Amino acid sequence: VSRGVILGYPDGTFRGTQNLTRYEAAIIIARLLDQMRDGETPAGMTAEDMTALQNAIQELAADLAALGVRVSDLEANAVSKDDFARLEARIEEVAAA
Amino acid sequence: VSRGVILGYPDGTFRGTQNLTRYEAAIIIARLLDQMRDGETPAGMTAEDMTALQNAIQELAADLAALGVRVSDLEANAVSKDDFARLEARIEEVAAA
Repeated sequence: VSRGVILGYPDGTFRGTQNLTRYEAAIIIARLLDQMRDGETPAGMTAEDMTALQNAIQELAADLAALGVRVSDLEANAVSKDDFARLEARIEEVAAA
Repeated sequence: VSRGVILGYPDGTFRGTQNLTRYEAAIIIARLLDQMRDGETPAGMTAEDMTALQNAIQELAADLAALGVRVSDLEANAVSKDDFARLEARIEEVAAA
């Protein structure tokens, strides 16, 4: 009666083989899109393999390790703190001749 | 002989169109589930897009940055350490009138 197909399914109109917009002929039933689909669908997959790229645990460790306070109210904070002098450098010295 | 279908495939019993438990009629062959399936399957996809939400690198940076020692044996530790006085404040002072 009506292929209908709306969710997880779709339809429109068809007849003489000829071709179709971004569809043409090519038996490729769902493949007509499923192909380019899976092709694109491999996006996540792509990133995924890379996200993997083995390095299991190692990656995490590296990331964590690379972690610090690399930055700086720090400096500002670290630099500032450093900024010192050997405790009261001059002060200390002054405090006894 | 027997559609069987057990792994990546399934079956039970069918006949007069009428309907079916959580299946009813609706030609929707695999779609009978594949639809609701993909629908649900989009779960990961959903989180995924959000996990993405662009912010590539930025998110990581932000997360890392937001990293600290935000917490506290710290306090306990930081607070404690702070807790100080300007080195030997009173002590220092005492040490010369």
